Amino acid sequence: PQAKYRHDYRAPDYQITDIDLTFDLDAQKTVVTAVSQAVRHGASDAPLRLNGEDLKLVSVHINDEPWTAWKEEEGALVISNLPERFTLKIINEISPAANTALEGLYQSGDALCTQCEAEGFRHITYYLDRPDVLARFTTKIIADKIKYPFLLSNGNRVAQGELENGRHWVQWQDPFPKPCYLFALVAGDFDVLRDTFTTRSGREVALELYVDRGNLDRAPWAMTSLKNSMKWDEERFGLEYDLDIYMIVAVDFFNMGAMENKGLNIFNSKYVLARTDTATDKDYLDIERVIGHEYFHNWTGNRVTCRDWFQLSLKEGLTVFRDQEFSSDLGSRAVNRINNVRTMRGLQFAEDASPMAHPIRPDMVIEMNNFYTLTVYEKGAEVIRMIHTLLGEENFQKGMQLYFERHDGSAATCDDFVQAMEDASNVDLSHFRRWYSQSGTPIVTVKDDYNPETEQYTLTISQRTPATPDQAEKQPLHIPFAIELYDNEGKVIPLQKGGHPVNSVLNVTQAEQTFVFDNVYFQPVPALLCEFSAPVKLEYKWSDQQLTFLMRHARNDFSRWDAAQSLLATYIKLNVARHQQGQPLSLPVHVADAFRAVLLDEKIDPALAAEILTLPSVNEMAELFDIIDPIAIAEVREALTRTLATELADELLAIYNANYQSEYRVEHEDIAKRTLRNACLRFLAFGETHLADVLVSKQFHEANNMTDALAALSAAVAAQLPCRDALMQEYDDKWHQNGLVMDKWFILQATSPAANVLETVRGLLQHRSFTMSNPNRIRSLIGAFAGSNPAAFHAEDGSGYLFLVEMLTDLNSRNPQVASRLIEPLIRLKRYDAKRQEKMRAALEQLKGLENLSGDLYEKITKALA
Ligand code: NA
Ligand code: NA
Ligand SMILES: [Zn+2]
Repeated sequence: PQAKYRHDYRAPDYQITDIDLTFDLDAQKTVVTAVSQAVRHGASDAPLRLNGEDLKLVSVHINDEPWTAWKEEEGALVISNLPERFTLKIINEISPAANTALEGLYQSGDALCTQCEAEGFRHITYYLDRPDVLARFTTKIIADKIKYPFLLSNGNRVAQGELENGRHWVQWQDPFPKPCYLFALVAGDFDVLRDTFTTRSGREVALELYVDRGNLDRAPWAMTSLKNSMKWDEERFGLEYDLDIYMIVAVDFFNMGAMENKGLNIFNSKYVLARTDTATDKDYLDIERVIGHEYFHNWTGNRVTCRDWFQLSLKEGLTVFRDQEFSSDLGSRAVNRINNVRTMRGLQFAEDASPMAHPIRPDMVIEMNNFYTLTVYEKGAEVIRMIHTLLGEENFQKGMQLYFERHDGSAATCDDFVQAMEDASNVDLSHFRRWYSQSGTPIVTVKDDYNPETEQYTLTISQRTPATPDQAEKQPLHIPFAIELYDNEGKVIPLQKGGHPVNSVLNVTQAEQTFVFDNVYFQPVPALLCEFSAPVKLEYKWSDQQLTFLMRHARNDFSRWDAAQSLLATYIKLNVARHQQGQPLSLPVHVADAFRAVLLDEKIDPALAAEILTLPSVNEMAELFDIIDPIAIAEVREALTRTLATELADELLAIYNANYQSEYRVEHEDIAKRTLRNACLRFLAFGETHLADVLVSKQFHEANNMTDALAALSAAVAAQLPCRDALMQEYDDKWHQNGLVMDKWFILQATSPAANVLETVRGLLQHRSFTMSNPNRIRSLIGAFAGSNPAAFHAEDGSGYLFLVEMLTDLNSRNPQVASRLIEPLIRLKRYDAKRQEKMRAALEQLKGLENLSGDLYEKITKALA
């Protein structure tokens, strides 16, 4: 297929202002009637080009006159000789049961539901499928009453009828103009959890949460989380819901996580259903994060939408930012920041070095569903967070207000948003805008000098962005670079220049610059890039002692964690080198002492201690190398864990027992203690083998909740403990009837350190709880194997690569979106050694030759092979 370019955006030749949809629903054959009110803005000789994919066109009318001046082309219906204003009427057929891709109107179990973002509405009827076309929708739905007792669409339900032959109908009307991507429709049978929420200004909102029959007992957390989201948006952003009714439907077959369709969010049931015996703390916090995210989209995405898809980050970065602020307000800000920074450096940096690298605002897109990315979302959010960092909360809030005042009811661009922040705040963001147009990870180098004569500290900070596959020309960014200076007793030294205060966020705007601070009364240990103030790799020659100093004294929790990460990074590299030469782990005692100090600091938040005692993941430490040796990294993570487990066995078991809790609560203090406790258990599982088998076996049989059961089952697999197969068998036997719970188990299989893991994963393709048609099962088994087991995926014999090729050969035909998610590990080939490159390259070449190669794979495969 063929690329679209951001610089080619033009306002459309036509607008639609109102559309009236009728659906005569049936899974085999749905008939859609679509009456649209349209207007020509372009030249009269310019036809109306309607997108449509896999539609059967039954008829076309223009002001009620059967139209003869039209034709069908590659994925469009083109209509000529139109007046300036007219009513378009289209009747077409689609087939939901055939729709395995889950784009458009498909079937999720017995239910019918939709997914329209980015360009799925065109799989439902011929339309102007692009988000700068906003219209008022009215949606009539007709269906078999026994099979589809609930019939849902956006807005308010405004009519209702029965018919002969056991069929009934409902009609919905949504007063707010929207682009078609936000359209949704659900038909099916559900248990419904109903509650209400009263807004800050008194508006009462009905809340309805639709789940499969039987699951009303895993719903209340999601409902609570929705309410918390609604309250928080009021408190922090001053934003209230704008309709009478908030529906959420939880379906099992879903490609995204969840989707912000106006007043009728549709969710992967993974990000709704929770019970203490089925869901972990991390699940609960995820459901919270995702429910909030779709809710915050009501303003940042719906009330103001995107002019074109290249502007995706206008809504995703800002809505991710909003979900992060919500989680951090209600829980631990530091733990939140830490985890978000682990994601940026672990996963996102890799993408920004890959064939798939793009700016948060892409300039070129072949298939748009390939741009729902770590970059657009997470880096997007970091870019928003830099704006916040430059402006401060009061000014950032004024920008939000101006953004809405200007663009409420319309579609906007990244630049529009950046301008609202500029105009409202008076901070100049012209240079800052470069963050939107430039790909890749900047590298910020820092050199320092202390001068005891003058009591001056000098930072020489310089920056470069290396070239990326997608751009050859790079330039300096506007980098907000936050610092704190610590004196010898751990107290902050004030930042001054010429005896006037100086702001602790430094504007690093040039390729190289020098900052000088006065009255530095003692040689400082610096905290640099404080709270990851910009998404950059930092290069500074730390001594280990500076790093341990920060772990004990730094005032910002995040810096303590981050210093520990920098400390470990040196020894991860050292030990990967040692591994390559057949040597055992080397690890100085002072390093171990530093981590002992954290464990027995009784004034440190247990959640912080827990993150500090969580080792970088294999992906996070792969970022430290040019060539990745994934076997070495895995083997090194294992060894480093054993070593600490031996070195700190007594403290670890003490803290493990100290944070035992008889009550289970989903409350931030309790989650912290359970997180620390289970981090301690993870180490002990890599220690004395009998004690391990006992603790891990006992915890598994004696929880209480899924957080503690999985933490133990998971150590049993990681450390290959004697009790493992039995625990894995209990779990299967209990939980097999339940996919969302089985997903955890598949992930564990797929990420097993054991020897024949691939052979196992293959066989699990036949497991009772696995199915190739459910994106969740695919992501847990196959996706976890390829993405999170790089020691087995990258076996020297190329067997992991061919396994993926098999799976992709299937999924390219079945579900291109899921397939594109799965291919990502294979297009990282240039970070591996030559032998691995050749084989990976070979596998991409095999997939490049598939009949009916999907656009989604195509785009990634050609970039990887270029
Ligand atoms: Na319009
Ligand atoms: Na907080
Ligand atoms: Zn979003």
